[PDB]
Amino acid sequence: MKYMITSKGDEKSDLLRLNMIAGFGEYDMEYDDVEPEIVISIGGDGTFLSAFHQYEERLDEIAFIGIHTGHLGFYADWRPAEADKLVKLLAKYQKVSYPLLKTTVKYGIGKKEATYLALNESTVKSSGGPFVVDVVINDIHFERFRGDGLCMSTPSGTTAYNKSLGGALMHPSIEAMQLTEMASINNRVYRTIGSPLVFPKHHVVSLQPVNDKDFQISVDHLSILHRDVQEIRYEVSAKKIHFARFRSFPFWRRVHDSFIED
Amino acid sequence: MKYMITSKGDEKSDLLRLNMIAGFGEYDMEYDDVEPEIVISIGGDGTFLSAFHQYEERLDEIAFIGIHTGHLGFYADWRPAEADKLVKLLAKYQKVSYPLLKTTVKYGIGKKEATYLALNESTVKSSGGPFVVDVVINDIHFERFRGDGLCMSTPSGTTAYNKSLGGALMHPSIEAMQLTEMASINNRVYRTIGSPLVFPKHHVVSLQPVNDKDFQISVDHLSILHRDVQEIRYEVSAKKIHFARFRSFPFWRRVHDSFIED
Amino acid sequence: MKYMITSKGDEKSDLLRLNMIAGFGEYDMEYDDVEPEIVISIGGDGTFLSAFHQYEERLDEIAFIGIHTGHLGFYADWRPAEADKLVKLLAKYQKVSYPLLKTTVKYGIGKKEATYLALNESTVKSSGGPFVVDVVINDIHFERFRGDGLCMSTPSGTTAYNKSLGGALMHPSIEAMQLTEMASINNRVYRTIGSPLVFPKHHVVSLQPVNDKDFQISVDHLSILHRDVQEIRYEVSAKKIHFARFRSFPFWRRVHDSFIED
Amino acid sequence: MKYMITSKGDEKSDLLRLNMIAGFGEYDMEYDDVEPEIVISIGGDGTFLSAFHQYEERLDEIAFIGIHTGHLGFYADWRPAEADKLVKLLAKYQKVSYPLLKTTVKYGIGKKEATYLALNESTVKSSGGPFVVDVVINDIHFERFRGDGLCMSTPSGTTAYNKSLGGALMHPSIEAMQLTEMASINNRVYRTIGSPLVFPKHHVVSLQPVNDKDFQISVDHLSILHRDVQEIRYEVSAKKIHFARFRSFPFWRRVHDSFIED
Ligand SMILES: Nc1ncnc2c1nc(C#CCO)n2[C@H]1CCCCO1
Ligand SMILES: Nc1ncnc2c1nc(C#CCO)n2[C@H]1CCCCO1
Ligand SMILES: Nc1ncnc2c1nc(C#CCO)n2[C@H]1CCCCO1
Ligand SMILES: Nc1ncnc2c1nc(C#CCO)n2[C@H]1CCCCO1
Repeated sequence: MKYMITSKGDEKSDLLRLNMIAGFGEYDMEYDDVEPEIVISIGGDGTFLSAFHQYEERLDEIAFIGIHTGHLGFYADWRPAEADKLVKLLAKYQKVSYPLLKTTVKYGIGKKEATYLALNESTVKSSGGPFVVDVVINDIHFERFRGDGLCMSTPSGTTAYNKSLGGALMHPSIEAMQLTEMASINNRVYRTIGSPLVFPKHHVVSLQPVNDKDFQISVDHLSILHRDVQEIRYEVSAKKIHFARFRSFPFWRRVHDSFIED
Repeated sequence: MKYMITSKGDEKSDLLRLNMIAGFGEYDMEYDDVEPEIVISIGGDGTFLSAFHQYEERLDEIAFIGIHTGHLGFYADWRPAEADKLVKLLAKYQKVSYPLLKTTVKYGIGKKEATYLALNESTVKSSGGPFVVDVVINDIHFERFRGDGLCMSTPSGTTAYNKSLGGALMHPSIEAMQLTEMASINNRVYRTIGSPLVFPKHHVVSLQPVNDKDFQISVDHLSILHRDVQEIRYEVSAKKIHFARFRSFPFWRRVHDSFIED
Repeated sequence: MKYMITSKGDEKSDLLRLNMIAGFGEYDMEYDDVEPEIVISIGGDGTFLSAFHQYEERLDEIAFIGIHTGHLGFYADWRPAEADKLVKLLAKYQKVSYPLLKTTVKYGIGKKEATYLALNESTVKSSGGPFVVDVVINDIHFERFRGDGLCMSTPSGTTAYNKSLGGALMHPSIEAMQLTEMASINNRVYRTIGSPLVFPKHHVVSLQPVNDKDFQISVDHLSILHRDVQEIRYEVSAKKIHFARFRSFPFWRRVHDSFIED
Repeated sequence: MKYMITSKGDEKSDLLRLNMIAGFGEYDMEYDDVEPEIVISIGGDGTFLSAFHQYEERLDEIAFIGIHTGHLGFYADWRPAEADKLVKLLAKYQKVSYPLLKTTVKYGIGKKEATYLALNESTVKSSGGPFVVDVVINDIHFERFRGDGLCMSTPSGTTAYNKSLGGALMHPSIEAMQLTEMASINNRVYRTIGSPLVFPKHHVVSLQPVNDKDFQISVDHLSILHRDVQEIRYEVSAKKIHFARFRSFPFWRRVHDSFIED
């Protein structure tokens, strides 16, 4: 099959990449970083995130694998010592799919609606001023949020920034998204739900500005300043990310290993 | 159809019940509190909870309706003023189904395994002593919990005790259950996940005692002392509760009305 | 000086106690467990807690020391290896004082007001039914609390149950007490402050029942069922606990060692 | 006495200011906005904050008063209807003092150490990149913090941004400061205390960069980008803010009115 390998860029990951390429040379495998079918990431979850967004227009044609040259990652969950055994089995596997989050940003006249895909989460903050947005759920006005910002998370993203904000961890088999608050203002006049909210497929969460229309929007690692925003729309994506599965590594064990002990 | 009406017992709910019965007398409706097909609760969510557990062996044969004579309930979500219009449409509807939580309690020799169905949540605390349990997820040892106790919640139960413990609110269309912690002990030697955990259908969460085998187990309102416990097992029930739907009252609007404003 | 040693009761702590007694025999030290001036605890914070309440009517005449035969305790903060060097310096020190919490329980006719001293915290829960109390601060009605219960903590108790409820850690030099909530119910009709509250010396926090007058009150380890309660009053005690200081072991380092790493 | 009045700038506050000035003209009072002894703020807590920082080099010579033309403020806690009765009593009072927070920012060669005074809080975030700092308490290395940032709060600031981050509310008579975390990263390799920390007078909390030396530092409303930072130091200020007291308005009642009900 066609394949490519991305590297964190340090010495450990570059040599590992060069050794796997050499191992792949002993099989019917063609290196192609334009239309690969197997994408291998060597580094951390950040390296895997970059590999995902690098190829996010061929997600239905690609199965990802992550190798962690540092600590255990949630996406890079195979040790460097398994690389050789990984080359062999990649050459001759099952696939598991995780849900993704779609963000739609609409603007006033002059700019076209832009859409982004997130594997971890999409957050909105203000640009300088105070963050105030009306939160609309399936066209129902739910609340007026005042605070630092909001975070909408994928299931596999619940162990990342979502977790730091008090969000719940969701098994990635659940097709959903989770909205969490960042330092809500709650008094007698300002009211938010406080609790995290978990939304099923086909529920649209819409943030609508009340005064300032400039927001700092971050999709996974990338953070962009958007100007003259009319609406931010969240929903579970119809696209899914595909992982090549070469052994049983249960999500709850991955959670245990990363947070309890290993 | 066969029907019955349960009342909170106060004057307001008894008269409302008597008026609806009289209204039902003007239609082909037979009062039967043994094998009803329509079960109407008049009071609060507590009254509705009692009506649910009263008939939990015929859940596939019953459609529930709740009338709130006090504030808006999450299950009793129709005002007393709609009773007459409710009698008419009940006489001539759609059904919506919410998931339920199954709790299995196993003991040592002398007592048989007992199973309970919860509409809101099932909690475990200690009986006097300290609460320490090993949390096992699909036979994987996840953590050793020390604290006040644990709460496993249904989706519709997430707005109840789950919410008070920092849990997330889940739309009831998501077939899942949510485990929350009660005052976890976390230091350098004792470690819990801290975050709430959301489990899909067919994941089994198992609590296993480490020293004391006596626990206070509460299913919805009812709290029982169980002795010589060997295991407590949580999973999404295969049974579902059925609601008669006579108008659109979205869950997220029900959340807004109960917590933000009405 | 007069002295006594209490032991956890296991083999390790009993031998350690017997060796220190033998070491004390080589100095002008008289064992007296009725009117000691130096009270040594060997075990954990639980053993130290028992030693405190055992002698809480002579707190101004006693300097405490704790030896931890298990992990580092916040009160038993000297390793067993320092016992011999501890015997020598005890024989020939400075004193540091931590604030205490006073709880007053008032009843109806038939029972006299009872007062308790806490080194860690004093908590109130319901007895079976729901917990609802009016919280009164210096005779000002502050809130009506509904939930599992409330916890009032000393400064040195902030690392114990207070910490598990989201409370803040306070340096023990601050003469104060901290009230934390246990699973507050907050909706459109029920409102609590949510945040922990820190009170200075001479502020009186008063819990007043609204329906049930039976509460389970726990002072440190001891939990008592009180019946026909008219008021529960919290305030910083005028009494202080005295520790014999034989080296610099800063509180913030004790916190670091117990929760970050050692 | 010498006095001045600052206004929110809207129509309601400007007329109120003009009426009080006219009322002051009927007494021996000289308007002076250079060396006033009584500083009156008309607007919200933001207007009062600006009045504080406008005159923060004569805090020992000034007694502040706040009038809230909108909702009740924690510093602007007198209604516009009391303005006339306020002019009379200002003309003929007691003073109460709240503690302040001092922030010291040190840089590399080229820039001198800068110090700031906060009435509410001082926060540190990163500038673009990830926020990682070593937290040092009285020269003791306490933790390495990774997250969004940290917030150090005054006692009267505990009801503001501190409260939104889970901090405790402290009565302003307690001379202390409170450090809270902003979205801490906690796994098996990264550890923070999680709990808020309350520090007494003379404890120095020092943030030390580990990689990036550029931080966005906010003192009350003002947020500055500081470059090439070597250290950020927090401590309770020796200066105090003085309020003119014309009636009993207890802090806990002010908390009740702003968050529970009024
Ligand atoms: N999916 C995830 N689940 C849990 N943790 C995650 C996840 N992704 C990332 C990331 C990243 C780079 O942008 N991280 C952590 C890794 C350690 C540094 C902080 O971020
Ligand atoms: N499903 C629920 N979602 C949100 N809130 C709920 C739910 N059920 C109950 C209940 C009950 C009686 O046991 N409650 C609240 C009602 C107010 C008194 C506290 O409990
Ligand atoms: N002052 C304290 N600061 C932090 N932790 C504390 C404190 N006291 C105690 C206790 C006790 C026995 O009742 N503990 C912990 C020790 C581990 C078991 C749980 O309780
Ligand atoms: N000391 C304070 N205690 C509680 N709340 C506070 C405090 N100061 C401020 C402010 C400000 C302007 O920068 N606020 C609130 C007012 C409503 C808008 C959000 O900030």
